[PDB]
Amino acid sequence: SSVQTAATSWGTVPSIRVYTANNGRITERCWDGKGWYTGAFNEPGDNVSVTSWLVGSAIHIRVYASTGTTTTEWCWDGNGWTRGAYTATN
Amino acid sequence: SSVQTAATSWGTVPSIRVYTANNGRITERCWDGKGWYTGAFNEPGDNVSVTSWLVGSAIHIRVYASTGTTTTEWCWDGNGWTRGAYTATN
Amino acid sequence: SSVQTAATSWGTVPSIRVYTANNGRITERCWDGKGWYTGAFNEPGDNVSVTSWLVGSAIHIRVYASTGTTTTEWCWDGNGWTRGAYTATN
Ligand SMILES: CO[C@@H]1O[C@@H](C)[C@@H](O)[C@@H](O)[C@@H]1O
Ligand SMILES: CO[C@@H]1O[C@@H](C)[C@@H](O)[C@@H](O)[C@@H]1O
Ligand SMILES: CO[C@@H]1O[C@@H](C)[C@@H](O)[C@@H](O)[C@@H]1O
Ligand SMILES: CO[C@@H]1O[C@@H](C)[C@@H](O)[C@@H](O)[C@@H]1O
Ligand SMILES: CO[C@@H]1O[C@@H](C)[C@@H](O)[C@@H](O)[C@@H]1O
Ligand SMILES: CO[C@@H]1O[C@@H](C)[C@@H](O)[C@@H](O)[C@@H]1O
Repeated sequence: SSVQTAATSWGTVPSIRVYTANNGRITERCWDGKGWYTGAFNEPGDNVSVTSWLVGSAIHIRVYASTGTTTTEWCWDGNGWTRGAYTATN
Repeated sequence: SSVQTAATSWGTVPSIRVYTANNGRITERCWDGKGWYTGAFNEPGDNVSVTSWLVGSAIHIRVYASTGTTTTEWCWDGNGWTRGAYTATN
Repeated sequence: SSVQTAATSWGTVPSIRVYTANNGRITERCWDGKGWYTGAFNEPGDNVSVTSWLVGSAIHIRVYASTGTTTTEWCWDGNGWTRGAYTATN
């Protein structure tokens, strides 16, 4: 019985983000080339996946957090985390 | 407890695909910048992972669906989901 | 019971790596345009995630292997797999 992780990265430094689901909550550890630190992402979830893409130099991250049959999308677009439009019928 | 997801994205629109393993089957939700919709992917599996790459504007997706110790690779190369050559001796 | 996988890919051949957690071990299957073959990676873990990035033509891979509350990072930077600096307090 283990924590569950999801990871994404970008650029050539690189930056890395690792999300960990643990006892119903998801937190984030970050690397920007100069040591690991705790990130701002903090949301409910028993399961996590992540994807990200660059528009020029700007990173955009989408985290999919699931509890039961409900998946919530969280969005990073250079400012804060916001709730995304994702829905599903589970 | 919960469904298990995998996500991939491409381009700068972006396009996003989210695969959800729910009670033994994997389904797909799709974003191409204009609203979420249900994709054609539907395959059995308790666990899912995904990767994708672009060739110019053409997306290629590989979904790894697992039940027990058998992982089946499903391929999108523009022309419907086809069974891939992946094997593993788990 | 059912194994858990994580997948990454790079280039446009492409190269693909699929990591499978089974019976407390994470193993690796590899594709680079010929056949699937078993990779060198083999480490303890009940859960796995992965990310990778190119610097020029050189691939760098990070595998996050979790057992219980402990996530260990394994790093490929062209010459072998080495333990990474990642830490967390789960
Ligand atoms: C500067 O903010 C850091 O990087 C962003 C890309 C996000 O991962 C955020 O949660 C983190 O704290
Ligand atoms: C612009 O809309 C935001 O970004 C898209 C890429 C999707 O993640 C969508 O659900 C989200 O609300
Ligand atoms: C175009 O429609 C959507 O995009 C393809 C790339 C696949 O994800 C397919 O299953 C889905 O229906
Ligand atoms: C051409 O072969 C197809 O694409 C490769 C990139 C692999 O995913 C392989 O297993 C699949 O059958
Ligand atoms: C050349 O070595 C192969 O490719 C590397 C990028 C790693 O995936 C390694 O485990 C594998 O055996
Ligand atoms: C040089 O540092 C290595 O690469 C970084 C991108 C991180 O994965 C770090 O934990 C690892 O030790």
